[PDB]
Parts: sequence; C-alpha cells; structure tokens
Amino acid sequence: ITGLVYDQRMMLHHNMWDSHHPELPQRISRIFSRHEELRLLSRCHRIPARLATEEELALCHSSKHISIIKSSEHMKPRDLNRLGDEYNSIFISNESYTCALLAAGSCFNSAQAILTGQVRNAVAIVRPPGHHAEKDTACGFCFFNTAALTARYAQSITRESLRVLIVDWDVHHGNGTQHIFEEDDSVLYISLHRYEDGAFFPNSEDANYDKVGLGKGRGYNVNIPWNGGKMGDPEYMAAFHHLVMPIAREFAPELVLVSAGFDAARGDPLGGFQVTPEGYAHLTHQLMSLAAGRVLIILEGGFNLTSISESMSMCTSMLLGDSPPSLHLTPLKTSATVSINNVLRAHAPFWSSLR
Ligand SMILES: *Nc1ccc2c(C)cc(=O)oc2c1
Ligand SMILES: [K+]
Ligand SMILES: [K+]
Ligand SMILES: [Zn+2]
Repeated sequence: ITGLVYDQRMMLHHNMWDSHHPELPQRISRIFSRHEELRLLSRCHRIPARLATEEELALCHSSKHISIIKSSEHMKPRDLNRLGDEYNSIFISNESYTCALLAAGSCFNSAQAILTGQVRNAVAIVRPPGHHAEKDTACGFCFFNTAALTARYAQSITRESLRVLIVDWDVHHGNGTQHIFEEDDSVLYISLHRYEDGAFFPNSEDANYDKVGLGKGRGYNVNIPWNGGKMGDPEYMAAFHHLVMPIAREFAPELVLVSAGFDAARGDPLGGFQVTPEGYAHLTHQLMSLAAGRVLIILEGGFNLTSISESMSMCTSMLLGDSPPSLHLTPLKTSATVSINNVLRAHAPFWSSLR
C-alpha cells in the first residue's frame, strides 16, 4: 500500500514582508486538499510527521549551519531579515526552523515505513523545500536538504552502502544534493533541470552535463540540463527513456527518492515549462519499476497552486496502482536532442547501457 505524510504545522513558515512570495504556506494545503477531493487520501496509509533531530540533520549539515538556523527561532523581525539576507533567495520566520525539521522528519518516517515494509511506497507533502540547501548553507527557499538527509537516514537504518537513487525532476538543479553526494557511489543523483548555460537559477556551471561526479563517485552524478526555452512531456519522456531509466536499471537502486518539485509544470511562473499532470504520472509509473517499487516522492518546488495539486495527486494515483492516463506526443525540440546526446556522451564511459 501507499503511505502519505502531511502536517498543517508546516504552513507556519511564512514571509512576513511579502505575503505573496511564491513559496506559500498553501502550497501544501492545496495539494493535500486535492488528494482528499480525488479520494486518494482515503486510500493511503497516513504516516505521522515528526521533528528531525539535530543529530539527524548532522548526517548532511555542519553543526554551524544547524546552530544558525536553529537560532532564528528566537530572533526579532529585524534579525530574521538580516539572517535571511545572508543567503541566496531565503526568507525566515520564527517558525521556519520547526517547519524545516518537520519536513525532514516526515520524510524519515516515510522512508522508515517503506524500509520496514509497512508500506510499499509513499508521498510526502512537505515544506519548506530542500534540494538547494548545502552542507553549510541555506539557499533557494531551502533550509536543510530533506532528500539528501533522507538518503543518509535510510542508510543509517539499513546499510551504509545501501544504493539510493535520487531522481530530481524539480525544474531547478539540486545543487546541494549534487555536492553532498558528489564523491559518493552509494547515492546516484540524477537531475533534470532548466540550465540556459547558467542563466537559470541557481546560475552555476555545476549543473552542466559534464559534471559527472568525483573520486569513487565518478559516474554517479547525472545532470540533464535544458537550454533554449520551454520543454514538456516529449522531452521529459525522452530523457527518461534514453538516460534516467537505463542508468537507474544498471545502478539497481534499493530505494528511490524523488526530489519532486512540480515547477516544470504547465502554468508554473518560475519554471516556464509545460510538463502535464499526465506526464508526471508516467514519470512516476516508470520509477515504480525500480527498487521493487520502493519509491518516496518528496515535494520540492512548484508554485502554481493548481498545477502542483493536480500533478502531485497524479503521482500518488500511480503509486496506488492506478492505470497511467493516456499520453510524448511530439518530436523533441532540437536543443533537447542536443542535451540528451551531450549527457549520453558524458556518461557512456561509466554506464554500459548507454553504449
Ligand atoms: N526567485 C524568484 C522570486 C520571486 C518570484 C516571484 C514573486 C514571481 C515569479 O514569477 O518568480 C520569482 C522568482
Ligand atoms: K532538478
Ligand atoms: K553521487
Ligand atoms: Zn525548483
């Protein structure tokens, strides 16, 4: 069966200076409501949220970073503003730390539910997001790297070398996730993201296809960067067909984590892409063929409330075993073919399935 975790307390994190900032509290309540409306909620096993512990945060983050974000709990508005401004694209309220702990702890409980056999797969409707967060810093609406921490947490209750695949289909590069595992061959990081040769957030060449990992982790970092404007279902289905799925099958993960931002969705003001809810359903359904179905979908970005609610609900529908909706309709944009070919050339030395 399918687990679901959601806790309205994660809505308390808010922007006190700009109440229309796109990373809204109602992102998670709208997704939760849509699950209820589509009668998906009643079909799931409800997994309780919990706080991550500071020891658990230290799986990926420095004690300094943990301490600094923790300290924000007690700050007056002026110092919250000052601290937030020390990072790239961060706002902080007194509730932020607690919400970031709940987001992480919720995902640990979800991974635990899967790994103990209580559920086969699970969805986590959480905020604030995580994948921009680095070992030592907050970034891009993210405080702690929830997905990265969850991979380590999974390893901490099974085997240090448990093979974890992280598929990051948030429209942005998960810079923090890449860096945390860059020298690691136990965690395969595969990200699809708008890149625009560095013009798209977070604006680093770290996100390019030629960054394939370091040391023993060489080959275990797969960046699929998009250039030249809007991409959609055809391009994402093709990237999964040619790259994500062949590499994933060869890696043979024992657990799949999805950094599931829905900002590549049709309608997203930040992403500018047009992946459909049906498209996200097919991506989910493909990932379910891995790791004996052990997949945990973790909300990252995604800022059109209707788009993210429809899209994530479709993912949960697939997890629950529903038939994929009818769909990949068009030839690829030429720059997407170039992107896919660039990644294939970059990773053929490491994956026999690409040769
Ligand atoms: N990084 C960023 C911050 C704020 C935004 C708003 C308010 C709207 C938008 O379309 O994109 C944004 C991107
Ligand atoms: K991504
Ligand atoms: K890696
Ligand atoms: Zn994003």
